[PDB]
Amino acid sequence: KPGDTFEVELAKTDGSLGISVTGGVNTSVRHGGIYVKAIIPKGAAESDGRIHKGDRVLAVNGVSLEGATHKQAVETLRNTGQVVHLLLEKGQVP
Repeated sequence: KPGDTFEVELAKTDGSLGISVTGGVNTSVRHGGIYVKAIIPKGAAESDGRIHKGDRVLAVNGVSLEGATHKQAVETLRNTGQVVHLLLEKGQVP
């Protein structure tokens, strides 16, 4: 089955996470959520590997990302501190 959850208790590697996330509700995509587009080589999140491209994000540091737009999640991740507490899910579609 798809759809295994993880809490990602991630610390940055000198100011980098390493995630390119996209999506939202109001834009082109019907699906209504924030998704991983790509994983930035030599990132924190990148090398961790609980996060990987094509996953679905649930929450950022408490904040439920469902209903948030493309900008919001990006700005949210940008405005993260040292230790970053994510929640995400291992795939919708295989």
